[PDB]
Amino acid sequence: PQITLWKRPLVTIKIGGQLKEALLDTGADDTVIEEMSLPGRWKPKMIGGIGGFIKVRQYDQIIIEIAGHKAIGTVLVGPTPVNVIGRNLLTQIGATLNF
Amino acid sequence: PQITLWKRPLVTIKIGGQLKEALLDTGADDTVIEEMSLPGRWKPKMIGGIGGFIKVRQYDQIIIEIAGHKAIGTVLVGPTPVNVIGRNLLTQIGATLNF
Ligand SMILES: CC(C)(C)NC(=O)[C@@H]1C[C@@H]2CCCC[C@@H]2CN1C[C@@H](O)[C@H](Cc1ccccc1)NC(=O)[C@H](CC(N)=O)NC(=O)c1ccc2ccccc2n1
Repeated sequence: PQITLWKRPLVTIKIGGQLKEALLDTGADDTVIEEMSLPGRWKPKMIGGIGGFIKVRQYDQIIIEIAGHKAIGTVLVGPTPVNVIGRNLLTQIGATLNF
Repeated sequence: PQITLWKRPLVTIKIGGQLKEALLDTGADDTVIEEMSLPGRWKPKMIGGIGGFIKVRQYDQIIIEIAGHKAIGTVLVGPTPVNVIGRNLLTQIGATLNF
């Protein structure tokens, strides 16, 4: 598909057995998902952007379906107002920016 | 061009007659540039990112060249750690996300 950028590029994702809306975010190094009770071990991390840093839980090898495309990788869980799909997973679904 | 996402999608921009590096960011509503002297009238604004809200200077109708493509639009100047080109300008240069 082609997604224009007039509106936020939000898509449906499946993670941990749940459907969520998430932002396809070329400016994010990492994938950051709103607080949710994922099972398994995790590592503390701090991630930054405009306004400073937040504390998140780093989960490895998490399966996520993004707009119908399967991916597996690192997902950071913490208090974000928007679920962010970053480049670690955008590459797995073969996403490009075109102009 | 077609830009893949294994690396940050950094391009050269020209703003205020000056060359800078900036990130093409589909997740950003707005464009935020690091502190600089910029010709024009501005007004104070706040904007929020992953780590909270910051104060910025809002400059309207600023000419900016992005990877050789022209845009004229709003630029927010403030203590952003990375120059970010958001959807307000990505739409002007015809950028889309594809997968
Ligand atoms: C630019 C602005 C208009 C303020 N918009 C946003 O910031 C929106 C805010 C939304 C709601 C909060 C949750 C994030 C989303 C997406 N973001 C866009 C979004 O694309 C944002 C843009 C950005 C890039 C780099 C540095 C600063 C800001 N990316 C990020 O916040 C990601 C998050 C992460 N993966 O760790 N940050 C980075 O990838 C990143 C890269 C290099 C850096 C160097 C030093 C310090 C921090 C750095 N952070």
